[PDB]
Amino acid sequence: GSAKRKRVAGDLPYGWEQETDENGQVFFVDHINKRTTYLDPRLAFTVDDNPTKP
Repeated sequence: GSAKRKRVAGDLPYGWEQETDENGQVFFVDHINKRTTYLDPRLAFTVDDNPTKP
């Protein structure tokens, strides 16, 4: 289903927020570097742990 009751599952990487635009197109925006992207950032962007890695 749409799961439109709780925004918790573990979909996007840490930092990324799931929002929707005025066209009803879903988009993701990271709040670390602060980039809004209308594409899914899980393709080649696999999270390797979550340490202080530069």
